[PDB]
Amino acid sequence: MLKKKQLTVLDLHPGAGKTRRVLPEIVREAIKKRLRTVILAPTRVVAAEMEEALRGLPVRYMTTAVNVTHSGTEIVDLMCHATFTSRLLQPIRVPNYNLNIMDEAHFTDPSSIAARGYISTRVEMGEAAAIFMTATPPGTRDAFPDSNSPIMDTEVEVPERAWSSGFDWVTDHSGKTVWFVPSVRNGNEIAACLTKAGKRVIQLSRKTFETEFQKTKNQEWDFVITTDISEMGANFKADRVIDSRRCLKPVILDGERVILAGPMPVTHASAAQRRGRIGRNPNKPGDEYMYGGGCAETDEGHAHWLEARMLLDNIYLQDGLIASLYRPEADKVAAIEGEFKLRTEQRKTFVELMKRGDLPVWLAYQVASAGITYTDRRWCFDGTTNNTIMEDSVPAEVWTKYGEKRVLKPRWMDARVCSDHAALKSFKEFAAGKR
Ligand SMILES: CNC1(C(N)=O)CCCC1
Repeated sequence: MLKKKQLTVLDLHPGAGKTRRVLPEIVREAIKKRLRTVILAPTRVVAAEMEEALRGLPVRYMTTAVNVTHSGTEIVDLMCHATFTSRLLQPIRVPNYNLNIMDEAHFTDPSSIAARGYISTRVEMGEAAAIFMTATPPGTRDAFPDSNSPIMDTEVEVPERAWSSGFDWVTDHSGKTVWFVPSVRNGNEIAACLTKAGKRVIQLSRKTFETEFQKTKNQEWDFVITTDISEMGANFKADRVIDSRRCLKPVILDGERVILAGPMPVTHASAAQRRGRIGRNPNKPGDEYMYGGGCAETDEGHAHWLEARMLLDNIYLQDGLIASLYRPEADKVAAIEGEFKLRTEQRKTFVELMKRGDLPVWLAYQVASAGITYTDRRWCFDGTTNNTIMEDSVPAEVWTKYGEKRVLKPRWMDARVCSDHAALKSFKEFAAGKR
């Protein structure tokens, strides 16, 4: 594995021990061989779990998720996928790591795809080694991989709205359920229905994950209602998964707007990871996987792969050379390598609109490539009427930085800025000049 020019896919089944057994063996070998190593965790929760598995090994934790006094002699760095890609885009020197280890390497957020493209390009150049750890590599067609213990797989109609009748099996259960929903708003309605039926419900999504995930350890619960973020190494002491088998697909329409299409079927990889939350205890056979639809390759034409190209076009590799997407995920949506490469000041604007602005990649790119500076928010108000953002069926309004009350009507409409109440609140603060 550890030889220059090798990319290894470590594709042991979910719960096989990639994170807690194999990763420390890899790191000890890497240290013996004096390999400057990076370990990429998908989330702060996984970063903290890795610290427990690696405790006693000299690892530099480049995350506030871990409170450790570093020796300053570590040659192994650990950070999140997003942090790696962020530091590559910033005017900060990222070491040319000899060994690049990506845990939960199926993650399809743009920064994870971009990190795989950068790393796989360095390996192809003959510069580095890489290990991608995941039960479900890109293009897997198996939604039912092996598990530590037998799983009961059942195809069943799964509610996606509040219900009064016809789904007794949902609430008759006396254990712990992880339920994958396609969106925060859909989980909100299911969670309210379960809470009314007397259940204890925890909701997880990207923006809430570190904080809310701790509740799954610190309090008794009957249901976790989660988006797809729990596919990325989230472990639960559960005995059932309920899987809508649905997700939202961001889609760029006519190069000019992003919609959240669907809900529509998950990929096989997503279905396998959702299912893979259970069957993990070799002493507890018969965990249940209830699934409410089929799989499809909904990663084709999905905006994240075009967003990953926007990121990689703006990462220095060598002269004007541009890192390719990792080959198995490289031909999922039309892109021309280099088409999104920005001149120095526009690139800085692009980076800040993502880092400080918290805007989606695609929307950051539209603003930066238009020659708009980071603090110029006039574009948030000068779009067509059909780009009016709505709040409870009325046009959303903010006070501009000038003190003027204006309707929020962005020049470029990206549905992710108002996917839920928290997103809309954040975008209103942005439009107002508050960050
Ligand atoms: C730059 N990548 C390609 C794409 N996704 O359009 C070019 C055709 C093959 C893959």
